[PDB]
Amino acid sequence: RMQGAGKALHELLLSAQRQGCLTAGVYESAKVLNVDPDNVTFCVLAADEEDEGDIALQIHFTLIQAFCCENDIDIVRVGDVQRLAAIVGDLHCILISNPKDPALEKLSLFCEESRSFNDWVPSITLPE
Amino acid sequence: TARMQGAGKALHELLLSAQRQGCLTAGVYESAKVLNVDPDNVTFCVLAADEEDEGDIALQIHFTLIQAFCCENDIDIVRVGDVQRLAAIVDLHCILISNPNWKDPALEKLSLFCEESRSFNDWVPSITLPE
Repeated sequence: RMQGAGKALHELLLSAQRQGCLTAGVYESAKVLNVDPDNVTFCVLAADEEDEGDIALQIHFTLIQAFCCENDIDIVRVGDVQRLAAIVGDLHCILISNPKDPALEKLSLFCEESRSFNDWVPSITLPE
Repeated sequence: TARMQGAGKALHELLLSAQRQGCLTAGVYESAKVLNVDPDNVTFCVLAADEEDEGDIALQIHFTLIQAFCCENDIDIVRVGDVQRLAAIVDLHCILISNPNWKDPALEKLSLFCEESRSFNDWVPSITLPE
């Protein structure tokens, strides 16, 4: 795949935040997807190694992920939940909605490229 | 093994009363959020699904999470199978009743219904809404 996906995610998170385009949290995210999926352009699921044994969380993730995939919403995983919080400052789910965004374009391509080698929900490493 | 009678009538009154008081929450997504943010405020939950809804796996999994959470937090919870009748009274697949921070008579009766159900090891009993 392309390099710099983590950079583009960093950029997009900050841009979306300043534009009032972010929704955070599993419960609110699931609600927004149910109500108006058409305006959602990106989803980040974030889980650290420990989060893997939190069954209710992972099930929430599974439902959110299946919905994103069924509705052609770009979605990625982030394992550095600390670094994600440090950027936007749980935070287990973040949706980005539409308010020209090169960072979103690059991420869209990254997801497209991932799909080309059958990696439907790719991991992104956040930059320091 | 016959139940306390009048649970359906009590639920009918509780739904109307809660709506009138502005302390009813409706919908799976909104209910999950409300439950999660302050379970202490929630006094009753109704999970509603017709026979065809039993094959709606996403819905049933949401129900499983809401139910587990209610049980874990000692929130009285019941199942209702007639979504059309529930709709005539009040996404109505989940309803919460919260405290308008009331001791409504119907809530007390339903709390006793859930207590009797637990003494029969029926953790999440069914209520039939009357016509």
